[PDB]
Amino acid sequence: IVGGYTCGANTVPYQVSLNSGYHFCGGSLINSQWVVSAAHCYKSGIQVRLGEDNINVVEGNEQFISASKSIVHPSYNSETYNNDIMLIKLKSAASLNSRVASISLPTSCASAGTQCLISGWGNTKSSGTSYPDVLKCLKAPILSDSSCKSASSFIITSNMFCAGYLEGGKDACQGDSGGPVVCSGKLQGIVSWGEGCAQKNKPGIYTKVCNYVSWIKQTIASN
Ligand SMILES: COC(=O)[C@H](Cc1cccc(C(=N)N)c1)NC(=O)CNS(=O)(=O)c1ccc(C)cc1
Ligand SMILES: [Ca+2]
Repeated sequence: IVGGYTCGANTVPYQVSLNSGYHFCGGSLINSQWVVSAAHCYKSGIQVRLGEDNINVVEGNEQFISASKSIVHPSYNSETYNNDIMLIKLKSAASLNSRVASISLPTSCASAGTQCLISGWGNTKSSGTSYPDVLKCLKAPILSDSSCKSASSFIITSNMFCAGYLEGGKDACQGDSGGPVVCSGKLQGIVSWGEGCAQKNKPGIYTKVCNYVSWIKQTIASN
């Protein structure tokens, strides 16, 4: 996260860190047994880390639980990131508590201008690299498709939305992928892609979760 702020320990209790020997992507707890993340974060041997703040220090509220099954969206396209969403089932249910908690799924989508909270342990520099230990947060509005497309010349689909600031300076970044975009109390986005970080006219692109709630619910019910 570039241009954001230190969340404060466990203030985003639905934020998880996906770990394969090191943090590599974020995710969001949906119930005691399931995490949602980005399909492009798929890999084998994932350990889900819940209740994290400093990802390099055991602070006492962590739960580490191995993934038992991963399900990449049926229509995920790795070239365009269309349908960049994946579900991860935990080998055992998380112990839910004030620091380890699920985030509500949307019952309707979010409109342009809606403010959201984006969070993660990704790069905090727009030029070069610095990776934080503690969770970072950023407040950012959803942009209209037309403004975003004309400003960025990105190719996006109806399963994506843009969020951030066209002036640059505030954006998600490398290492934030898979993590949450929460707007008015609902998980509306997953950190997906962009170009660079926090550059002028190159806002962040996010998986539009409200398009997937039926698939999420039926997938969980059946697995
Ligand atoms: C490749 O250069 C980067 O550092 C950024 C990191 C990143 C990751 C996620 C979000 C942001 C952001 N600023 N909101 C930045 N990656 C990318 O920007 C994209 N990775 S990418 O190059 O793999 C890629 C590019 C384009 C498509 C359609 C799919 C995948
Ligand atoms: Ca920790």
